[PDB]
Amino acid sequence: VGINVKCKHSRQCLKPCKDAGMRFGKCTNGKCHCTPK
Repeated sequence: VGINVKCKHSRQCLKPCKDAGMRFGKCTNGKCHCTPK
């Protein structure tokens, strides 16, 4: 579930999550995490 991209805070993961077509986006486990609507 989600994508496989690095992150530095949290808001920087919303960019690739929203552009990938997912709804949620946050930095977790040192990586970008997204989930469906």
